[PDB]
Amino acid sequence: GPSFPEPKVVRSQGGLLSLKLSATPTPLAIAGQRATLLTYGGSFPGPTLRVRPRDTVRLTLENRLPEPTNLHWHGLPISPKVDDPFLEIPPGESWTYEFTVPKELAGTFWYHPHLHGRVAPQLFAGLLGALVVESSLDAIPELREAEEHLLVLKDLALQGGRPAPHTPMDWMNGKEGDLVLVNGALRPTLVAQKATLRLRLLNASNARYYRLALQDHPLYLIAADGGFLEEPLEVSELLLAPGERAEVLVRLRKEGRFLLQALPYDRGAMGMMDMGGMAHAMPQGPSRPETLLYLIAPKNPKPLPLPKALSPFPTLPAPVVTRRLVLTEDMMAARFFINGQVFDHRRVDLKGQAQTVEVWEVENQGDMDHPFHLHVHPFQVLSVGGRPFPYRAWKDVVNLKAGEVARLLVPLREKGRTVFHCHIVEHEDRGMMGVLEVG
Amino acid sequence: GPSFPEPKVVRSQGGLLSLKLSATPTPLAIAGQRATLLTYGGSFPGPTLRVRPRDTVRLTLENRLPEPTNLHWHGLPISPKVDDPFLEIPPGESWTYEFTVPKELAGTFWYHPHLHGRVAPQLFAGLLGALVVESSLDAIPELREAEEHLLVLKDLALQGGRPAPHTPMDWMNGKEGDLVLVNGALRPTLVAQKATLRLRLLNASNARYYRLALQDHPLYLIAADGGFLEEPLEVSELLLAPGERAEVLVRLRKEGRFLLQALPYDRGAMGMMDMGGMAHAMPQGPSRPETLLYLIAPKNPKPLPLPKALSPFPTLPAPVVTRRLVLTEDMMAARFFINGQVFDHRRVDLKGQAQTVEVWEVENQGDMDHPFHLHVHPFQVLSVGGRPFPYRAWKDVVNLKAGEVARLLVPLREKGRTVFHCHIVEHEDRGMMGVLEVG
Ligand SMILES: [Cu+2]
Ligand SMILES: [Cu+2]
Ligand SMILES: [Cu+2]
Ligand SMILES: [Cu+2]
Ligand SMILES: [Cu+2]
Ligand SMILES: [Cu+2]
Ligand code: NA
Ligand code: NA
Repeated sequence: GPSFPEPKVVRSQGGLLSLKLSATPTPLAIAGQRATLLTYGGSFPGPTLRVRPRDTVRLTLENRLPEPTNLHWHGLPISPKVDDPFLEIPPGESWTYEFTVPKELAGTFWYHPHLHGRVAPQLFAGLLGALVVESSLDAIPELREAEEHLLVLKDLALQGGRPAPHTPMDWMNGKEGDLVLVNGALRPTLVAQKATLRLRLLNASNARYYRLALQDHPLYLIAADGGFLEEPLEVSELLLAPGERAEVLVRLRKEGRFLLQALPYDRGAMGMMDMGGMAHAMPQGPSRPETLLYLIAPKNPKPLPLPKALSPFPTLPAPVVTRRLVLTEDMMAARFFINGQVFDHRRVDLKGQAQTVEVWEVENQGDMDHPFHLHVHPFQVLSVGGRPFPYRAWKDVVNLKAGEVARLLVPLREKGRTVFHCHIVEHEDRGMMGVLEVG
Repeated sequence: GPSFPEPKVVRSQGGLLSLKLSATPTPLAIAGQRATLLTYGGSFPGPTLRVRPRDTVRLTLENRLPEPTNLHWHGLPISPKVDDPFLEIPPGESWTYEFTVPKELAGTFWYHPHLHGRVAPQLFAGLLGALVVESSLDAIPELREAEEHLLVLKDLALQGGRPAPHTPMDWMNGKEGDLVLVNGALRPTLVAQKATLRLRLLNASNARYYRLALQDHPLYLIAADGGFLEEPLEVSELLLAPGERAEVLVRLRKEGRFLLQALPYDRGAMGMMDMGGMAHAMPQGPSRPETLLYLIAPKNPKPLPLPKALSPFPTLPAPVVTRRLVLTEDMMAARFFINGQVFDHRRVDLKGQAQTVEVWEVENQGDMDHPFHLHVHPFQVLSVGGRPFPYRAWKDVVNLKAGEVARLLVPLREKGRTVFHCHIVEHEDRGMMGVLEVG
């Protein structure tokens, strides 16, 4: 096949993407070994769905797992009656998700399970795939002529030819695996044919962070989780927390081989030590550096000019309420809280008004990084840790280091009951989730 | 003094730059040796004059040379009754140049002799200096916060402690020297204090070309000879022909030492060979690579963002005439022609109308590069060699390789008699010059 593996793409046809997926245990070859994973569509990652605004998506999910499951359409501003975090599809049963892609939307999204208490083992075992919303902006020459690739960043650990089970420490930290894969492949080679690459990046890991840096090159950020920036932003590295997405342009500077690496990053994961008295929790410290892929540049590369502008960010109405959400941890219990409470699906925590704008101040009073995710209602990050964000774009996950406050502008869109939660999915399963009702 | 030598600056005071310079043989230390050069203001290069639009310049030139001389205000769109190419200042005499700096003007200009038949030895001996027109655009943060430096690129050859005399081959080729200097210094070190540098570049050499490249870095072109571009243009290298100027931003990428080099370039200079029968002219081939300066980057450099826009280029009226000027050579005679004729100060070659726009097609039917210069009337280069120019900016010198046609939009500004000529100044002295009269 092609030097660079990417998930098979399913495209809408005549404005309709009608597809039946099965969630199923699937024997496959992965990273040179045979394993049985849980997959959508028989592959890991699942198929990439590629749609345009105003397309109809009709996705029938058949549950062939031994436990109930459902789908979260991560990042899509659609109705929580479709993107329903409380729905359960029993083993052997099917459910059809049907929605229209919003008109004012573009970027890289993804789908994965969201059945409270079961997300972390299901996602870790292989249940996820990407969804791309194509834009009329992709026809501008500076993007159309770039070489486009999707990079699904997801790690894995195998034991006896199956995903390794969760340990107690995994529930506290979030589980990371030793196989650090791109599109399910171990350190693939990307032999570039053009001098400008457009890379869609997805962190679909349970808990692993990717401090991305390409040897000898900057990255040009052009989209965040849920939409384009207003203009490209040059960065020397890009941190992608669990659930985040980004699109970058890479402008290859000379012939040669360049490593794309996940540089060392300390997210506050903890271990246990005994040195006499004891035993106490001790920081694991920074992650070991990983090579994600080998990028081979073409001969005499002459990159395109960057686009001057991308998409103007909407002017938002003045906000009508300020919320404060405080994240805390009980690490030894592996319990995680928002404003002192664990998730209860019967309890509404916040009540807001559709088509108003809110300011959410999310404060991490824990010691671990927590990537905060809100369903249904994309937000504008104003500042994190007191530092203003250097761009305007729609996001739906924001990473908070220990002690940091994020200030978020949140336009409330579709009415209904939805959730917000940590996207270290073990922490969500262990209670770090709350309920928003929009009326 | 400072690690990086630059000419002393004279600034206008209260809207007036009133200065008396003397053109004088001057003993000095240069490149570690003692030599007697011909200088303005006792220095090599002469002092940098720094003015703003609408300033008055009152420059009294005292001629203390043993031959007549004058000044050309290279690149300034002022009256040819001030910038007078036919004026002669006899030895011992003085002349006052007085003019107002045009309102719509910015960039790096320069001054040097323009007495036909004597330019090449006078310029080679050290008579030149820079003139900077400051702009309100220099207050935008992306320029104001850059570290600014002027680089006067000029080579020299010394013999018996004086500039080496011209040989017959020098009159044919244009004279180049073995001492390849920046601001009169041999391979200086620039220890950058900021991560973004703004470098004003001036080729004040008689004939040497500078194929500029900074190790490991692109250059961001922001101004041509006579004004800003509309937006920065990224280039991997920049060819600066005799008389050309440019301004570039340099965005230092990492700590370290980076060479600024004049890479090998073949301008078509000729030598003589005898291999049996013979003797015939033979190409000299490309220049040897030269190191111009050592650039030391600061610790943890974080360059500013580039400016998004610089100056919009004026919309010009539709042209009313097309001219064709053909350059040819008689190399063994060291004679050079425009449309088959050598310069005659009594003969008007072109007659144009003030405030109209002309298209000039300048065609190099020789084998050497010829950098074509027009006094008084800056032009827009549309294309050279059939390739469209990638930016809009005012220029006053355009380099033509063998066979190439340059297409130039030339708005005629001040009335009066002026000249156009090759800026390999030996070729001008040997006849490659003509007369334009604007009425
Ligand atoms: Cu998600
Ligand atoms: Cu968390
Ligand atoms: Cu969720
Ligand atoms: Cu000149
Ligand atoms: Cu010439
Ligand atoms: Cu001239
Ligand atoms: Na299947
Ligand atoms: Na003097």
